[PDB]
Amino acid sequence: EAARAQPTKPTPVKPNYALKFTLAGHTKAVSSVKFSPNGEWLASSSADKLIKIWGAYDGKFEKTISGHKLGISDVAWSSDSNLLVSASDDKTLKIWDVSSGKCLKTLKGHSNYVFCCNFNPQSNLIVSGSFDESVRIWDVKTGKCLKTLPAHSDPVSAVHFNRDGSLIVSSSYDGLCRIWDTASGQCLKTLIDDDNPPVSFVKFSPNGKYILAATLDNTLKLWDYSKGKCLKTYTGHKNEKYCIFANFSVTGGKWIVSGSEDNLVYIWNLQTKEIVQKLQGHTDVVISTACHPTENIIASAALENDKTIKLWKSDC
Ligand SMILES: [Cl-]
Repeated sequence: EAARAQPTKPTPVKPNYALKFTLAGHTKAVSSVKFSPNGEWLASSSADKLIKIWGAYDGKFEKTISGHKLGISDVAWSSDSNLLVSASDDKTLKIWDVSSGKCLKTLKGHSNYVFCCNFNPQSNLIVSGSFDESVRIWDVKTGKCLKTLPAHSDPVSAVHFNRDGSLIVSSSYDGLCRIWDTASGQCLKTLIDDDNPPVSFVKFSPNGKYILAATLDNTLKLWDYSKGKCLKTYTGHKNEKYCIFANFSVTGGKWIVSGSEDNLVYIWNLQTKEIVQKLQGHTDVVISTACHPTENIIASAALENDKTIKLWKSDC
């Protein structure tokens, strides 16, 4: 209670994530969970055609958002935490007012399931990837498609803007990770290696220098996209069948976090590539993980035999 009255070789750090809450309510597989940028909320999407909003710190159910006619594969937040965008099998994205639950815009243009979506940092744009093999860039304000990029020759598994919105990275079962100029629509670089497995996920690092890429040979890799080379490889998990989300955990220790088809959340040391924790609790494939913006909190979500989201917290 008073600072003066309190008493004062490096050893590797490991996190100590422990289960705090299980969030149930979806009636089919959960597909994606994302924390709001302001840290207050978690949004989840599901095969049940619903989005649900939950308290990030207490896991308290807040609301259900509905309107899509078929199941939903992804959801993402605007930078101000006020909007969501969702990507559905109904071939549309919808933009939602989080406070009201209302659909503000339906984004029509894709000719097959919409698989992945994200706002840019400005949040004037949304990027989407589809089974129709295209990446589309949309105007948030008008709902109009601004550009259709003939990006891939198979479904687009992920799309992500870099920290200033100047680049988009896309991935596909076609084996490619492609980097696009947001303004011009031109492909600036294609990351390719000899092994060339299907690419199931991609995301820029927070500092924008690296790209984390998941491939369906049970591997995650960290690319330096400027240098066009692989810096790090993370293995030990199972990933041959699904587009599982992975993350840079930056609030405490510097980790890579992923789901896995063995029903665990995996956490690796980014530099050493050693697995530092495996989180056991889910009863089906962990399709999605997300890391809280400011606290050492992970959200995880699982497929049809589980249908729950779990919140885990660590001291580091
Ligand atoms: Cl380290």
